[PDB]
Amino acid sequence: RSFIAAVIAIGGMQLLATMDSTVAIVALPKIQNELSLSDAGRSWVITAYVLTFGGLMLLGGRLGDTIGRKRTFIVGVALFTISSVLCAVAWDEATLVIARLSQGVGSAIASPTGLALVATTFRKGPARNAATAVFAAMTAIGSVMGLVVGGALTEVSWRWAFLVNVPIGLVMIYLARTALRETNKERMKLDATGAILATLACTAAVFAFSIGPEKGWMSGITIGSGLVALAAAVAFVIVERTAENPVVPFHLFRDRNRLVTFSAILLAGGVMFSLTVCIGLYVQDILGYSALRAGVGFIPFVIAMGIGLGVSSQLVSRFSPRVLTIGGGYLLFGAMLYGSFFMHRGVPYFPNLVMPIVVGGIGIGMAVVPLTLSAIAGVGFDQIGPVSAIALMLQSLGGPLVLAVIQAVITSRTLYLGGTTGPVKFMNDVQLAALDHAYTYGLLWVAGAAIIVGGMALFIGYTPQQVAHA
Amino acid sequence: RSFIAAVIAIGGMQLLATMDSTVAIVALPKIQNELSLSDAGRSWVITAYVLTFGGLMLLGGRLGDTIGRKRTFIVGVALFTISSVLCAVAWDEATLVIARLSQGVGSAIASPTGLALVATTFRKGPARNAATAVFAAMTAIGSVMGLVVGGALTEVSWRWAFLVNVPIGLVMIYLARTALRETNKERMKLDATGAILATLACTAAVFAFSIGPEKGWMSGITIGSGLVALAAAVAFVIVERTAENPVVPFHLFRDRNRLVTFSAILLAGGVMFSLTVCIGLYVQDILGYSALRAGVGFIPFVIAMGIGLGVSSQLVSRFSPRVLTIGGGYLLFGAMLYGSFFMHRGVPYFPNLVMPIVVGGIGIGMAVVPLTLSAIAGVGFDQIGPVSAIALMLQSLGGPLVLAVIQAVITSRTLYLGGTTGPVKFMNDVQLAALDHAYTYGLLWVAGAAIIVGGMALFIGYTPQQVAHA
Ligand SMILES: CCCCCCCCCCCCCCCCCC(=O)OC[C@H](COP(=O)(O)OC[C@H](O)CO)OC(=O)CCCCCCCCCCCCCCC
Ligand SMILES: CCCCCCCCCCCCCCCCCC(=O)OC[C@H](COP(=O)(O)OC[C@H](O)CO)OC(=O)CCCCCCCCCCCCCCC
Ligand SMILES: CC(C)CCC[C@@H](C)[C@H]1CC[C@H]2[C@@H]3CC=C4C[C@@H](OC(=O)CCC(=O)O)CC[C@]4(C)[C@H]3CC[C@]12C
Ligand SMILES: CC(C)CCC[C@@H](C)[C@H]1CC[C@H]2[C@@H]3CC=C4C[C@@H](OC(=O)CCC(=O)O)CC[C@]4(C)[C@H]3CC[C@]12C
Repeated sequence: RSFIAAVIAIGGMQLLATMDSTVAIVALPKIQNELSLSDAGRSWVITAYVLTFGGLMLLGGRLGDTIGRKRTFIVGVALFTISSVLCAVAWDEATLVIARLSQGVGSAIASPTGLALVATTFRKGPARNAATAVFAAMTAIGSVMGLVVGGALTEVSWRWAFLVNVPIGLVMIYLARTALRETNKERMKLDATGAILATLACTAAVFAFSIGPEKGWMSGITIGSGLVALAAAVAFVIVERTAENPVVPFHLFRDRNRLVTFSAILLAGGVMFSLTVCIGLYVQDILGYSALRAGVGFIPFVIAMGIGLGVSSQLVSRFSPRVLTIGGGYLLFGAMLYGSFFMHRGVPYFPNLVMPIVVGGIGIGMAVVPLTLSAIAGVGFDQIGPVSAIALMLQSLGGPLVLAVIQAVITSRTLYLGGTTGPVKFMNDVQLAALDHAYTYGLLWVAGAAIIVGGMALFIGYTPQQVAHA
Repeated sequence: RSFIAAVIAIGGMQLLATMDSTVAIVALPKIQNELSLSDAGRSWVITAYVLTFGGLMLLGGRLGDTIGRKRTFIVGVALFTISSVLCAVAWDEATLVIARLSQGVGSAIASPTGLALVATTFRKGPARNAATAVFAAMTAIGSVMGLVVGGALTEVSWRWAFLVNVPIGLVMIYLARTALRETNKERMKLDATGAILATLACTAAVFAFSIGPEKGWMSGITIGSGLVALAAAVAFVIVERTAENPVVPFHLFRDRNRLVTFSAILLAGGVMFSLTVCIGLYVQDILGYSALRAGVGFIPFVIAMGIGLGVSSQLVSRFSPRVLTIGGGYLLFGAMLYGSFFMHRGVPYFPNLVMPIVVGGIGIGMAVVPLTLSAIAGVGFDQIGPVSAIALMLQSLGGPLVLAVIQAVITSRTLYLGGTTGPVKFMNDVQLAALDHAYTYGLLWVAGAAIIVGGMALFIGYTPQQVAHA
């Protein structure tokens, strides 16, 4: 009961953060009809959460060293929970944007602390391997459950969708309070100048990329804000040389296999993210499943995901992370090839759509556990904070970049086969077929990106003694 | 009875040529101890067969049009059978070289004609699908049976190994005489200037490539002969513009998928050849099975490959050659990866060495049949000759090129890990472990080359209606 309560509590913010984003996307069309925030306001509710979430993420890495990881985890979750109630009673667009900003601040604090608590709470060995599986397990549970909740009670009101976080957030605070322990160690003074410039450098960049498409890539505020991001980054690196308790220990990233590992998670996160966004759109638009049915149809992915995670936790103590990552992805690679050839519109569910999802889930489950363990290997307690924060930022940063490339490819080929850009409800059924074939073509591009992750994963070179088996 | 006799006869030259090369390699050390031909003559017996086999191969493609494909097939096999007898009674090195030169001429005349007999003898449909499987099936039978025969009857005398072809060559000539019919079509005038220049260019290129390492890549005769190869190649292309019944119809290779299909077989042949050469050396050297035991241990490969060929012949009428080539090699890609991680010295036979061979054999069998049917698709009867000759030449040319790259990578990592260049019998057992891991490393490079074949195979685009299903 004690070990079970601890692993569930540590992975709580992965459940909440992934579930909230999926619900917010689902309920966007109605928030127009009620608030009338217009097409401009459509993207501010999304970008507001991402503006502070990425900006303050590297500040939240070092906030557990100077104050405490258990306190930091609880405070971040509590602020996230409170902000969800305020977002559910937003009067107009203005109230909603402040609400989404505060959720990003709370998530920026608790997300890095959750992955740091995995390394510092469970000693290397079977304990850390079981905890790693649960931490990655609940990220998929929240994603699928966000569809089901986002598709089930959407029909009544979008305000009840943001209140579902409140019961869940309260349970994670209670579990973390009575299951986690405060470490009795002296605090480290926070790096003021290093922490400030990192927030300014990151926040300005996120703002510039988000507003760029709205005003154009050469509007003047797009590259004008990029100038501030560049100037802040240059000043951050210079002061970082003579920094005490540094925010980003550049020296810890050398020519060894830490860069290879951290290069994989950035590009792997892009493949995982773009595969999730494209598949959801295809099932909703082409196959006409709807939000509720799509969420219930992805339940087998979670069960398949769990089987891969559970098997990998046992095998990680006998096989190096190199073979397990390759072995798991080989199953995933076959699943995407099958879908790229035999996934037209109107196919049945059980034979065609279930098996590739089940096979792909086991492959992903096998590869995530070795990669997470090697990302937190050979670090310690005085540098686990920033290293865990860097891991989550690269995973999230690689999402939008790879997906941006993929979506451009899908759009281009839809016009090539003969099609239109715009809402799917006004297509001629000859223009809908072109969109279908475009999505499967873009799945080959995702396969090419996955292959590059594999060759870069051949250079890891960690033994099962270092990542696990201690 | 008439059908089985016809398919066996057409593939007879594939069994003989593949069997002869394997037997010739096995018996080279003993030919040294008897004839005392020195190391220089050791390689001349091999190059003599290839010098005329590759030099005259393109000539034989158009020889069946002006003489007849049945008469051309009997003449080539007959000359091959006679020369094997002359090779078995060679008293000095001169007699052996002229004997090996004659065998290449016989193989050059019959090898292109055998593949052209597949397209002309059997109508497009299930009959041609079954004939193609048998044609590919007994190319593999000769290789494994060459090990068994060469490794068995070479503790008595190496001369007897060359007489084993005589019974087989006689049987194929009888079957071809009583099972094939001579087409009644008017003969075509041979392209005199085009044929002589094509022969001179191909022989000179082989000569310079073979003699280069002996005399050095800049000896004076190496690049001296390469000068003649370039001059003959240029003149061949110019005169082919105004050539009637061209030896190489360049216009038949446009931007369509004929180039993609013919580029796949070039590099696919290289992957197959280097995979066969390296696996044989590893089994004999690292594992120490010997030639006889190695041949008996590769019997499951032929059985496994027969299943792949038999299954693929049925499926080729419903699925395009694109998916079958990708589907078959996906099994082969996994087999190479498993052998690249769990294949050290001292492992048993049935658990570790049998299964990857069986899985790889089925994958190879699945992809061979679709590639062969698309290489002889949509040509006719007045150009099937030269097109079949080009298909075999690219397959044979790709072997040495890819294997040269692989063997260079093997040698470099042997020295890097700590190793010695020389015979394997003078090794320290610490120098022998380095050679073990060099071979396992090179298997990753063969898998990387296979991936390139796959992406290049995604551009084929043939439908099952064209290659088969008639
Ligand atoms: C990385 C290491 C970490 C180290 C660094 C430390 C970080 C630790 C974190 C670990 C957690 C990672 C994995 C978590 C998984 C999350 C994804 C998820 O659980 O979500 C499921 C998704 C639903 O997405 P949603 O719909 O909710 O959101 C989209 C909106 O709807 C649209 O805006 O779908 C799926 O089940 C994906 C199935 C993939 C299987 C293989 C593909 C087979 C091909 C079939 C043909 C398809 C047609 C072609 C189409 C092209
Ligand atoms: C292409 C389309 C055509 C269109 C154009 C028209 C042309 C039509 C032709 C069709 C015929 C093609 C295929 C025929 C197959 C021939 C090969 C064969 O039948 O021969 C078997 C070979 C024995 O070779 P030999 O010994 O005789 O000769 C070597 C000397 O001994 C050395 O000098 O072995 C094998 O069974 C290969 C097994 C591969 C399985 C996959 C790999 C698994 C990895 C396991 C770990 C291994 C250790 C690592 C090691 C690195
Ligand atoms: C459907 C028919 C016409 C088959 C033709 C397929 C080609 C049009 C596609 C198939 C796979 C594609 C490749 C798949 C993956 C990549 C990886 C891609 O690399 C990245 O994904 C980097 C993106 C990033 O890192 O941000 C560059 C293009 C390339 C080679 C693509 C080039 C074009 C290819 C060969
Ligand atoms: C202990 C460390 C050094 C091992 C890490 C593995 C890498 C050193 C190897 C693994 C496979 C290799 C790749 C395997 C295959 C190829 C194909 C090769 O493509 C070919 O053109 C070869 C075949 C041909 O010549 O036709 C180019 C290099 C590359 C990408 C190799 C580059 C180096 C890689 C990634």
